[PDB]
Order: sequence, then structure tokens, then C-alpha cells
Amino acid sequence: GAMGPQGSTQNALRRTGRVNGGHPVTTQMVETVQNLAPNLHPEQIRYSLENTGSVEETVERYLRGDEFSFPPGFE
Repeated sequence: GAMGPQGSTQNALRRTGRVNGGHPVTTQMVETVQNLAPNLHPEQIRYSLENTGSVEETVERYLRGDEFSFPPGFE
């Protein structure tokens, strides 16, 4: 009869240390920080959200007055 055990070695790339260097963000994240941080530019928020990976972290660093740079192509 037919056959087909369909099972490959699911051993992906060796366990990394820290997956960082930009995170996927959405419009909802930008507006959230913006609403909670009206003193900030809406474009800088997107960049900070991608670096930090969360709105909350962006809001926490905002309230402490940390550095907020602009996203690539703005400068």
C-alpha cells in the first residue's frame, strides 16, 4: 500500500540568548502611548515601541523622561 511518515528533524536554529533588535508593532500601540504621552511625537513612538517591544515600557520610559529618537527615514 502507500506510505508517508511525514516527520522531519524539527531542530530549528540553536536557542538564541535574547531575541531583540526590533519588534513588530501596530497602530494601536502608537495611539495608546500617544494618548498617554501627548507631549511626544507620534512617529518617535513607533520607533520606541519597536525597540522596547511594548506600549507599557514606552509609557514607563516616557514618564521617566528617557530618550526618544525618530524612526529610520525621518532624519
